[PDB]
Amino acid sequence: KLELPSGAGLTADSTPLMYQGLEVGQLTKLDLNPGGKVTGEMTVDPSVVTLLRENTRIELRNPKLSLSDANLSALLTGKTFELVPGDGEPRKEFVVVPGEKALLHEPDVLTLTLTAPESYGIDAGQPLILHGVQVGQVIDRKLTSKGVTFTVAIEPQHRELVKGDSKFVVNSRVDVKVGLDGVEFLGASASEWINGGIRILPGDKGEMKASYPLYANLEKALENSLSDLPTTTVSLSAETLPDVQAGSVVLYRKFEVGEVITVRPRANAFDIDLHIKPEYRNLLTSNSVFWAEGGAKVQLNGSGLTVQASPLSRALKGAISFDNLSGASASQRKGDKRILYASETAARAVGGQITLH
Amino acid sequence: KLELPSGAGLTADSTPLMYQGLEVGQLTKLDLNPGGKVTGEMTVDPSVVTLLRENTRIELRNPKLSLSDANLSALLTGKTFELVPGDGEPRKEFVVVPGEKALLHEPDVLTLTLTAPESYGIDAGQPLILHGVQVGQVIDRKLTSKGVTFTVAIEPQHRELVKGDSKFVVNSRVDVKVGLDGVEFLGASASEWINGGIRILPGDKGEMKASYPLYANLEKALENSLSDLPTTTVSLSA
Repeated sequence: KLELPSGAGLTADSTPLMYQGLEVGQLTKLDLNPGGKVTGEMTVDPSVVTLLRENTRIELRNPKLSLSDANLSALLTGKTFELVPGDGEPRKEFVVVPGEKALLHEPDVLTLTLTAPESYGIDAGQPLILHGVQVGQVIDRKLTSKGVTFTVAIEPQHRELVKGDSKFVVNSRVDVKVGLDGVEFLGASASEWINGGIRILPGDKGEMKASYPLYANLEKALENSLSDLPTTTVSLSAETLPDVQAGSVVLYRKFEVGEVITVRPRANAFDIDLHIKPEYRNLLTSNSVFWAEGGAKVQLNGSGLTVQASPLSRALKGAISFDNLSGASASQRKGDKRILYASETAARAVGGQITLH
Repeated sequence: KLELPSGAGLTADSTPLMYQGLEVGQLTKLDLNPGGKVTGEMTVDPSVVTLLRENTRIELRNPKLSLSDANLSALLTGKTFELVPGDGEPRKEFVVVPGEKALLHEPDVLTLTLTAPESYGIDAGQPLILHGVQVGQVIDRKLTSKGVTFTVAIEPQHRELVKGDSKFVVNSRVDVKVGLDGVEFLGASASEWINGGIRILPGDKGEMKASYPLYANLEKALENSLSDLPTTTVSLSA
């Protein structure tokens, strides 16, 4: 006896049970029980009755379009029951599921509910890719009020390899960043783009938690930034600086680590929010002063005219530097927070304050 | 008894009534009543007569082209009546609508007339997208003297999620802005461009007003600028 999903392409005496490509059984009855429950039953070969066991699954195969092998026999038959055996106690009734849901009902499977703020163009049947090779499959996609929650499955052979710590990257969208020295193509290959799906960045050791986030691209998984707006580490004030609206780099001893994420104008002085990396927050303390500069500063000193070997951020939107020093505590004792100075020498002006008349 | 839109691919004794993929009924009569009114009638299985109720809809399915499942049985049958049940008082006559208009006649549906200054290349059957997933469908497009007025529908499952305040963004046009530090692709993805349609930017709380505007791209919905020319705040002389 079978519990069919829907008797769509199934025939009362003409749908076979394939096993190793050979016809084993025959769907001999097809009913519509009340409640919208299509059930049928099947006569199998007595040689194969030993194979019908507890872990044995019967799933229907679609007449899928083969671009490599143009066969008319596959298109003429239609729907087809495929037998895959298992082990255990011999049973005599089965539950058939559709083609996309079939991976969930393997005897071993790894099912993960992974959340996302958007579908990102991921369909229900996209492949799931580790190291270029397909290791699993997305099963279904359900939209909630918070966002999109996917349900993915991992095949039993690859089950050992994810090891509970992993990152999940979308492969459904292309992304091109252009620059003079920075040229990169993120998110896909053209053959991978038409398949699409979710990429695993596998880790070393974990506990396999229930829910995972789905990162939008590759660098947001390495930054561990599921949200679009990063955490504001330090807040500044500045009267008039042409530096940046958002996206210049935080310099340290003229070196590019950090980012300016939020400014707001005010009638007197800006309010500026900075991002620095979590491995990197030890490099600044209470005794730290901030100063900003804007654009290509061509020095005239002697013969040299040195153009700023700059990130192209600074060429468009002027960067911000900082450094630690000795007596920067007294500048922070006054005022609510640090102040972003307009020049390097103005930020160095610390110490005892005299008055000339 | 059925009130058919037009007896185009329908056959006097060969058009079936599918339910759960199984043949239930059979279109047994097909007439052209005067006034240009095609009506027919159907003999259904007595097991399924309990399912024919007030909210029960009967709509015809086109033999749609399946790229994933190349089946010859779907192309050989043609038009096909699909039964979707409902609840209520048992009725014995129905009204069949075409395939695009079928979403309006669900027992619960959210129908919005949204205006636009241009069609923006939106066809009558484009999908309607929230958060990447299709939540509804455009029904029909009517051109007026002021502009284009669309009529969209939202499925009952997603009806709770729009919450009366939303923005409606076209996905039918691509837009590329180039710059040294500003590089962005607006309006579509290449898979979303061939589907096209209207994107929802959902809000928190509202009253679900009758008419909405259709913004041309994403930033004009965030700027809340339906018109091309913004308001002149201050005037100067130089």
